[PDB]
Amino acid sequence: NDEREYLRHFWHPVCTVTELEKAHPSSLGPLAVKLLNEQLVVAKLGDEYVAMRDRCAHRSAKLSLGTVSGNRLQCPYHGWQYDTHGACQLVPACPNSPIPNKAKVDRFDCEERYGLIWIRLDSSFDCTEIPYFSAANDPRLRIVIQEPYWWDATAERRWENFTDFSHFAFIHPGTLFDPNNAEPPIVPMDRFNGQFRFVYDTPEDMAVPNQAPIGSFSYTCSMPFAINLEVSKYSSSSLHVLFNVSCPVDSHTTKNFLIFAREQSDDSDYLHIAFNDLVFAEDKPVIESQWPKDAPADEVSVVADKVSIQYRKWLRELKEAHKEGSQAFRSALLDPVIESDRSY
Amino acid sequence: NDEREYLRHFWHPVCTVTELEKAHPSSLGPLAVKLLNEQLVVAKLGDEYVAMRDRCAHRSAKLSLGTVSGNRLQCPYHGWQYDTHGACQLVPACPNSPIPNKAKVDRFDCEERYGLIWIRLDSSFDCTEIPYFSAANDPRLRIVIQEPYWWDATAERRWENFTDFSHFAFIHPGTLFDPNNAEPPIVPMDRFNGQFRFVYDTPEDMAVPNQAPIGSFSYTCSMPFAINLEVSKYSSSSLHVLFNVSCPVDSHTTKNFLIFAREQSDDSDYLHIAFNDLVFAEDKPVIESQWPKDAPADEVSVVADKVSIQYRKWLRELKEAHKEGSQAFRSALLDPVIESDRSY
Amino acid sequence: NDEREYLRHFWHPVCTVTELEKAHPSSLGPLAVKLLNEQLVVAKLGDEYVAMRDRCAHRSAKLSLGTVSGNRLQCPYHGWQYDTHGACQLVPACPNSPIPNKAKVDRFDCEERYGLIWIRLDSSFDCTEIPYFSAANDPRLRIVIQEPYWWDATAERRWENFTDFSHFAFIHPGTLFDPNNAEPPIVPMDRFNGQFRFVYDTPEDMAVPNQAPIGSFSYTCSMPFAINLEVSKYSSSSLHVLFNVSCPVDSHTTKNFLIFAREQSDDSDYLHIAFNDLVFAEDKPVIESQWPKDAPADEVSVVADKVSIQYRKWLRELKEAHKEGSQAFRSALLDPVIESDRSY
Amino acid sequence: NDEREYLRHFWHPVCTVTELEKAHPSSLGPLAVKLLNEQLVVAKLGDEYVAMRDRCAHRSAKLSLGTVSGNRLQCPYHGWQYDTHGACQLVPACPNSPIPNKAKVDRFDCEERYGLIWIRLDSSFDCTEIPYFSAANDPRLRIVIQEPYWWDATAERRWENFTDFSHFAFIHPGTLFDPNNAEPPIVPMDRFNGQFRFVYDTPEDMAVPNQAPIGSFSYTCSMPFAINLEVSKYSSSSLHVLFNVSCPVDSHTTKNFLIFAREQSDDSDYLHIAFNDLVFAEDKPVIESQWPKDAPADEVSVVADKVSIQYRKWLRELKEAHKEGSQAFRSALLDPVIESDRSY
Amino acid sequence: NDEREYLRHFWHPVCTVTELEKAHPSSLGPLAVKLLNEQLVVAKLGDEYVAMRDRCAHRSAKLSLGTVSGNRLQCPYHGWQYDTHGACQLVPACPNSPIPNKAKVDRFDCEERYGLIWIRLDSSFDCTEIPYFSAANDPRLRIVIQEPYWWDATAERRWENFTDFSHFAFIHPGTLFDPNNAEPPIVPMDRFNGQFRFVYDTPEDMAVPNQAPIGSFSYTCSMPFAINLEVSKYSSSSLHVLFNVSCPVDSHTTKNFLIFAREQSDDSDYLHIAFNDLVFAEDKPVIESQWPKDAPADEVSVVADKVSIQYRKWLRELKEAHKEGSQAFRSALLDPVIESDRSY
Ligand SMILES: Cn1c(=O)c2c(ncn2C)n(C)c1=O
Ligand SMILES: Cn1c(=O)c2c(ncn2C)n(C)c1=O
Ligand SMILES: Cn1c(=O)c2c(ncn2C)n(C)c1=O
Ligand SMILES: Cn1c(=O)c2c(ncn2C)n(C)c1=O
Ligand SMILES: Cn1c(=O)c2c(ncn2C)n(C)c1=O
Ligand code: FES
Ligand code: FES
Ligand code: FES
Ligand code: FES
Ligand code: FES
Ligand SMILES: [Co+2]
Ligand SMILES: [Co+2]
Ligand SMILES: [Co+2]
Ligand SMILES: [Co+2]
Ligand SMILES: [Co+2]
Repeated sequence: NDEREYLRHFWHPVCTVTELEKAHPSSLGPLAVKLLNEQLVVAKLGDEYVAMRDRCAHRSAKLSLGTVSGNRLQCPYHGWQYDTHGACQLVPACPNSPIPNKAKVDRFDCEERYGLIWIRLDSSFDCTEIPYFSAANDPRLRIVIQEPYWWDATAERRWENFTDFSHFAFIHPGTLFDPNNAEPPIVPMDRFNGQFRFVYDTPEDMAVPNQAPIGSFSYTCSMPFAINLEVSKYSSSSLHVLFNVSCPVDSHTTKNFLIFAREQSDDSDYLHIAFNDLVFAEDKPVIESQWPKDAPADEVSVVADKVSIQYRKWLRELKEAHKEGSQAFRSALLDPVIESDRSY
Repeated sequence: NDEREYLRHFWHPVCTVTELEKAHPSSLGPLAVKLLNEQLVVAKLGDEYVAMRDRCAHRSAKLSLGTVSGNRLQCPYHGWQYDTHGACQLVPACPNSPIPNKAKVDRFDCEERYGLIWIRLDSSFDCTEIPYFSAANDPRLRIVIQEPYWWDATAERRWENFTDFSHFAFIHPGTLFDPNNAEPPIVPMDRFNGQFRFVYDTPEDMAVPNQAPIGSFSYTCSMPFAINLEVSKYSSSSLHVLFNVSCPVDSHTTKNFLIFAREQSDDSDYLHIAFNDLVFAEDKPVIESQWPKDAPADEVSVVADKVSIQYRKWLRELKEAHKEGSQAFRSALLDPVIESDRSY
Repeated sequence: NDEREYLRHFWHPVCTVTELEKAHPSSLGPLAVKLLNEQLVVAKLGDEYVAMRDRCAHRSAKLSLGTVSGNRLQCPYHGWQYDTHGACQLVPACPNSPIPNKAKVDRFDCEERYGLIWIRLDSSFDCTEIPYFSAANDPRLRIVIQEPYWWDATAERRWENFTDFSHFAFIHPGTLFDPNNAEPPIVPMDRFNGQFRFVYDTPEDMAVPNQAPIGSFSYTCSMPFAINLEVSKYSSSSLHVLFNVSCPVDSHTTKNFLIFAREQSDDSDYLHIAFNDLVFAEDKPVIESQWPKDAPADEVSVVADKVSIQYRKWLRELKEAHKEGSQAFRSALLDPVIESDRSY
Repeated sequence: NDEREYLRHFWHPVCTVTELEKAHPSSLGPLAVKLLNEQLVVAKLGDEYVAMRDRCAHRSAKLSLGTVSGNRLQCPYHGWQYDTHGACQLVPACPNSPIPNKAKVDRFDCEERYGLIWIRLDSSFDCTEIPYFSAANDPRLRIVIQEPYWWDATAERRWENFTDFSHFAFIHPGTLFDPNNAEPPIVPMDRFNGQFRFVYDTPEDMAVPNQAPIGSFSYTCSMPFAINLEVSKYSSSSLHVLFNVSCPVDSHTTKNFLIFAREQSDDSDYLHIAFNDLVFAEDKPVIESQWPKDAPADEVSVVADKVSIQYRKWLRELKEAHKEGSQAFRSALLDPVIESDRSY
Repeated sequence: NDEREYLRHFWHPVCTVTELEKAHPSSLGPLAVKLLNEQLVVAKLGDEYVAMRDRCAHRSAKLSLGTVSGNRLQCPYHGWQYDTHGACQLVPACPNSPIPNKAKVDRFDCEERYGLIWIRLDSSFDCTEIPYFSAANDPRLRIVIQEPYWWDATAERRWENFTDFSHFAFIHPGTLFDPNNAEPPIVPMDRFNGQFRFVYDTPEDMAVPNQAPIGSFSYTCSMPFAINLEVSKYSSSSLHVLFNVSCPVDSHTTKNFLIFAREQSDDSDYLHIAFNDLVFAEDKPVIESQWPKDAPADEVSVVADKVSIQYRKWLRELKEAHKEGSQAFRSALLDPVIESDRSY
């Protein structure tokens, strides 16, 4: 509904590069993806990742059932070929005739970063960037891109689940927190460069596995849905970074991505993947049970919900500012609001 | 919604006690149930059966995914603990802060009777009672509670199917009626104490199994959806009672309950259970086929439809009286209307 | 619904005679079918195929769960018996009482032809006929009725797929066309007696199987959805006829019928059936991908789309004429419009 | 085991012609079949149906995964081509070299008759013929070949089930016999030309469907597993022929064939197919329950079992005679033994 | 069993390191594997990969259902702890008593190499080594370990399929060879250091995909089941290495491993993985059809089968030498037999 239009102005991940390469035996795509209820197709056309509407201009077949040919995407039905700008450049049935002026499909800003493919549906405000991942190009850290995981929950509810200090004791007792560490601190939160920044020192000496990323937590949250969590672990005295971002596929579904990086990397990737998967399996049934899918005004917050409250407040401001136009939105997103004592 | 609001004032069964005990290994619940399209949770807190909306006040997680701890139902997400009145009495994240006054969920009338759990969503008219089961506390009779059975049919259509004299010869020829006995009598019907009361002396000497409850039929039907049928059986000269009641789960679904009692009880419970299941299997495809799900005004009645006609008329009066308020509803439900020669 | 009302005036196939005879052990039906989102029942009563709304006038049970009893269709619930005109002639519960005037269900035109059962929902314009199959009662030809095939695509899109000259090279390269023969001719198209008639000499010497019906193509397309394609095959110098017609089951679905006839018939029926199934398997994914299901005004045509363009034009004229009434519709359907040199 | 060797000398059906044509899109086969635990392949090579062992001489691949090429069967692995005599005639890898003398596979006598494909594994005694079907080439009769049906029972037990007069009342009460007609007559049985011949006049006026083939029964049973039953029906005064034969696939499995012919043929084939399928569904669970699969010496016969007793006696004689050689076997099979008063 | 005993003297791969790390959340195992019908367990104890019989000495529980605890493998039933030598070092029920001398399980050679785990069941001849992979520690090459693929075919038949020059034209026509290139050369074969070495210049200019490893083929085949194929590709003038090895799981099954390395590595791993999977899908049905599973003496060879013929000859020599003992086996395996012009 109208509520969601403002989200079209952000970059969202739609697939891993691995998913694109696996989709078709050519390794070039095409791959069908869905973002904010739009049916799109991604393909590697020459040196560029390209996103188009997954709908041929001729007779509305899905281009995602087609083939990459040179630097073009060829429709399966009558072979029309589309260039990187979504323009048809070949109509095989009519090689001599002029190509109709309207023989084109919409294309969208599309970039690879961190091993994911990102799409921005509306670029007209031109003030948003791909989220920040702190571990990129840090040679001290081994990076693992997990396979995406799908939840029957919204990106807003997923974000709040990831940053929620209060649930660890109840949803993750064997795994992330002691069940008796249920009272979290109230942390200062800064807005800077379109990111929420805040720091949380979790309890020490908790009976949790050594591969649990538990320690001093530094969050950099690129609004609206990306979370970069840098952990200085207590047990190993080493850096562990979690980068989690949700693709808002439609009104009730998320395709979620986790990339994690670690300084101590002589151990098995699957030690960590299995642990992450366990954490997600603990969250999933409870988060999918939340109803209605979008948080209504009747939910009852407590002081420990500060992160959730401030998140909802900023999202509300972004939605209102989007209605006022590009300049208002840019200010709402990028104006600093500092409440900690840190330098910037 | 509007057409069904009056049904919120009655007691409806939502599960058997056995279902509640089996739902969770604690034997205390919780169990998710649905009544009139409302999502509810049932649990046993101490000596009390409780029913609440299945939605935590904090972040809307389902309490039915939580845990009973003595006299509390604990939400699975952040561990809020609700007492028997639906009030949160512990917020683990803020154990010293005052609990918000809004931290409460709607609590509904919930009572065990006859081995079923009954819920009344609205008690404001204070004039409805749990349906009458004649065999309760008759020490002459052995009582068996069947597992519930789900039909893709409404409670009104199920009620009419149960009391329909004309269909026996076509739906139950091997089983309840001779295929020749298609013409039923037109019987007097009395309203008394919120019940329809009527008697039907079925045909004798029909080629049906001895466990068929066929004989003199005395109906006591607690409006809107319960039927107590006392059979003085021809074949065994002994009493057999069928108590059938439909939970209106939503606009197209019923969860149905059968409790039956018998005076001759030296035989197997499963002789009777299998017979009841055969009868229901004969009804099910035809009743599920009726469309639209609610009887529309264009259905064509004949004189043999008296029970159906009178039932529809009383339901319409109750709907209309509910709009006029508590006193009008009490009169529509509880005023006597006597057609027969009996006194009550 | 509103856009589709004009389609109710045509004869559409709903099942094969084989399907009707297999539906029930009596071989007389009843069989439930769906046409233009209407739920219907088909049965053979005496010598007549009948079609009625699949909904008893009494309590709305499905007559398709009932039984043919001589010259009657009997409802399963209370045994009301309907004659070939849809009128109830027996109410078993009240066999002496007058039958209500309202005890009737809607009866529709229903006729067997070519081994299919055809239904016309609206006969008020009295100007449509069952489509033309040229091989009927041609003793030189062996006729095979294939089993129906269901597609998640509309009847309009299926028709255009069948008559589309341009896609053969991309969808059927191994099978019907050389992949290099992508440029089709622009052929004259005649409207005559409610049929599109046109001829297409396909390319010779293509590397296609001997059982591929490739040759001189003569189309007689009974509007709106039936195609009679007479092929004078290059490879065998013999006649092969394809008759394809789509049942518009609802807004997203077709039940499609293929009947084929051949002059050289000493070979296996299954050589041809397997080839037809291969062609259909090649088309199915691409046609089911077209979205939205109904072609929007934004589709971009090229000159090679003449058949599709002219088809859409005639359908629009018929939809417009239907709003103006019976004589306007008759004119739009049956007036001749001749482009070619041929004489009719 | 050794018990079964004698069965290799008879013709057995292995598939319908329809199954062969459907197996491969060429309609020529190949089709894998199994007979007396031998893995065979059938193909149409030119004008001939050919059966070979399903095992290439080169590297033991299954020829049934190959292709018919001209009048040869081509192995899928390295393309060796086998002629109608099982001889390899092309080794693609070594076109100039002589083909090895041992490059051949066993072939077996293979013929089409009545729309089935028949194989005789051992032709060395040269005294057996394909079973007799009385309706072949009788233009008064419409013939229907049913799809094969598979049972977990032996061909001997299937034969005895088909000719058993005593079970109709218990396995087929609604369907073939009145439940009170349980006492059958003791009929004379003749051996003539390798066939058991006997006649049985079933009870009249039984409450069975009109499509039930009930009447005067004349059996011609080509030993060991084929039954030709000619029924002069009581209800319709018309001829109905049932031809049933079992393929002994292995020690515990049969692939069974039914062909039926009828003089009154204006009705639906599927009336009869559905009835036959119902009969088979009534027999199947009981016959599959018989254990051990081969009848042991401890079974207890009664006088009503005459047909079964005489069948087992003749099979025993054939098994013993096979051990004594070709002349003894020919006499055991073809010597007449007459006990009725009929002409031959 | 008897025929296969000699295979116990070689190193066979049983799982990838990835499979071991994924088996249990600890990433240390245990993992159940099967080799030559032996049930084994693999675990990482400290720095060592260990393999034991998967059967506790106490009450025969599977150790693969247990847990790694530091330098011990702990049985799930009564917690006996086994050291890297298969000796029990803790009996929790009797922690003071002497541990029985019989409280030990069989321990087998187990080593990681190339990302696979290798087991040698019998080390008594002390003359076999883990197979040679030429790309190991070649920094010019990117290495990809595929997931294992399981075939219902033996290791011998899989080896012959991989090195078979003749089948490419029939099994892989679109994919590896022109269908016309059916005649292979007869190449010299050298035995050196327990390897078969031979070179094959495949045909140039074939219509095969660019990612097809087609070019100059140099085989180094570590007996009995590992093949190292170095391809100097015609199409890219670059090195591509295929390392394929079969685990003989039991008498009918192989778990197969492919590792591939490539010099031009800027392209997608999944271009190559998809192509390898296509090749394997083309081979699988034909190789699984070969019967009996072990090649019998009756198979008929042609001159083009030189590689297969020489392979079977060497395997027979090794089986014969094994019966004569350690020094005979060492000689048969490691003595050089040079046919070519090359120098080693
Ligand atoms: C929210 N969240 C996670 O989701 C998570 C985690 N470690 C692993 N995961 C997967 N930590 C520490 C965490 O806070
Ligand atoms: C409606 N109804 C039943 O549903 C029924 C029954 N006996 C068993 N059942 C289950 N009888 C007598 C009956 O009238
Ligand atoms: C559209 N179409 C078909 O669908 C078809 C065909 N031959 C078989 N089929 C099934 N031909 C020639 C054809 O043009
Ligand atoms: C054994 N048998 C049948 O199996 C059968 C049948 N009619 C149909 N079937 C199928 N009859 C009359 C019969 O005797
Ligand atoms: C046997 N074989 C293969 O199995 C193969 C291959 N390339 C990929 N695969 C998988 N080549 C060239 C090959 O000869
Ligand atoms: S629908 Fe894409 S080319 Fe025609
Ligand atoms: S949602 Fe229930 S405690 Fe938070
Ligand atoms: S619903 Fe059809 S007879 Fe009653
Ligand atoms: S296995 Fe048949 S040709 Fe080689
Ligand atoms: S069976 Fe292993 S410790 Fe007992
Ligand atoms: Co969580
Ligand atoms: Co009923
Ligand atoms: Co097509
Ligand atoms: Co039988
Ligand atoms: Co191969």
